[PDB]
Amino acid sequence: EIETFYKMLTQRAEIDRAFEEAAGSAETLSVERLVTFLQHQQREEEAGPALALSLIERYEPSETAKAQRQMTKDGFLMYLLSADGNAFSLAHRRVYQDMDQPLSHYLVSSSHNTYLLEDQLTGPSSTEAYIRALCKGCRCLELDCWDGPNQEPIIYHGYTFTSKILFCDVLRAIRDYAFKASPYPVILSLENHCSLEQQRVMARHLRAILGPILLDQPLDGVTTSLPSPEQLKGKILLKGKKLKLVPELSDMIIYCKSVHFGGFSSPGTSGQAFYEMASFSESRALRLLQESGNGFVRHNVSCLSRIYPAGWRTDSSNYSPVEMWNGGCQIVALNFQTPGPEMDVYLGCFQDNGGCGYVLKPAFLRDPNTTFNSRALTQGPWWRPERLRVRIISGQQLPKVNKNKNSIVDPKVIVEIHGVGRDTGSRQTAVITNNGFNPRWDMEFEFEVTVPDLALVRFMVEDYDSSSKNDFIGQSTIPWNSLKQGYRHVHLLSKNGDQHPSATLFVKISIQD
Ligand SMILES: [Ca+2]
Ligand SMILES: [Ca+2]
Ligand SMILES: [Ca+2]
Repeated sequence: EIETFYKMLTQRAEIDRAFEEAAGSAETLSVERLVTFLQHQQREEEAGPALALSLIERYEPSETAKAQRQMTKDGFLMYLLSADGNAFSLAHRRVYQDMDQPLSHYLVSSSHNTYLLEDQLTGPSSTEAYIRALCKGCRCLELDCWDGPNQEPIIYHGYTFTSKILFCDVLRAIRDYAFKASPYPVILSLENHCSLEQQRVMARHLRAILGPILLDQPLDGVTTSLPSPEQLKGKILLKGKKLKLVPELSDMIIYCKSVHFGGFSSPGTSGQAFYEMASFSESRALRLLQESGNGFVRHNVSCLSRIYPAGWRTDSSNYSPVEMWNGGCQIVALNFQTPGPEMDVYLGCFQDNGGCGYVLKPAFLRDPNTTFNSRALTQGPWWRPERLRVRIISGQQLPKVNKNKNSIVDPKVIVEIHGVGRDTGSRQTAVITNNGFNPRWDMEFEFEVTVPDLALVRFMVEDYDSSSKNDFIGQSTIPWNSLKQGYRHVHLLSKNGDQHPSATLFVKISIQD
């Protein structure tokens, strides 16, 4: 019993099968067989005895097998549950991209009205809000500055009842957390409503608090393009109106001059200067993407564009970033405080490249001459259809949706494709009843993705409810090129982006041309 139970409760057939196929008759996996697994099934490209041997040295529990360069089923499972068995590429979980191109070539993690913790009309404001966003890797923050008592400028949502905080307090928080998550540059969007005196106080604080982190002069040689994330490493740069406005502030604006959208052009004309940044509401951006997709795209090659949520989103709800990234828009600001598929996709995108907050755009979106238009797809380097097969095998220890300690989840899995319009899809598995510990679906979906370079694959788990709305149990979003193949475990995150230590999905992912 105690053994026959212990094992059964802790037993995974799909794992057994997988080890069997890989190992066959043998009770162990020899390095040669592991390597075959790594290549045949996991499609590792660095697949070779070196990889295999590191896997064993890293994950093999048995001293005998370890020393004798073999992998036991136990070590097989350990590997599969590790960062190396993660569906989200371990290699991409460290900065690995070209960090030397101009800012306009990267998608940049950006926050909207960063100071807010809740809604846009009466909820609270707090430095905490800035701390959290920064800890989530956010690079672009927003400060809405108004005159406050005692000549101390405050921050809050103009014309609302949102609670207030101090501009100075905000600056210290930023100073303290700016680089905790990434070494790359932080951009502070100043929406100045301050009188002239308080503006001067602002400038004083900036200088005093930020000190040398503050970038108050052009980089030497930075002349025809924005500098690179590398060039601005460890800096904080200001975005705002540049000469109503005191010079103290105005002169601190270097590469991010707030500007009204002129139009897209081509030459050293209207389509703003590289050091000029235009903003667009969700609505306006969509329209422009709808009508001048390629113009916008091309514009974004050398220019930074900021998008922000529509005014009706007083609940701090978010729009989908993907639709904007597809246009090359880099500073796509979202309400970082609001849980949802939108932020899920957002942080999934930015977990890439070591979560540094700057993700290099695909080449075709860095080509000032592309004829790309996600909206009107034609032949080009971006067209590269892939057949993605995803098998949702089983789930392990799905978190209790917090809904009575005597109820058991009735989980189902939704798999979605996010990317250019034609590629978007969603599929769902059946519901397993009263099983969150080890539900088994063994269901497979297949998707055709034409522009993988702009896609993300999202796994969502829900607690099915007949009588009501299904509770969100966990989720994981993986950018196409970070999606690992073979047998892998998807590590589920909560609504707030937190890691769920033991909540996983075991899947098999195949990508083919
Ligand atoms: Ca704002
Ligand atoms: Ca139930
Ligand atoms: Ca239910």
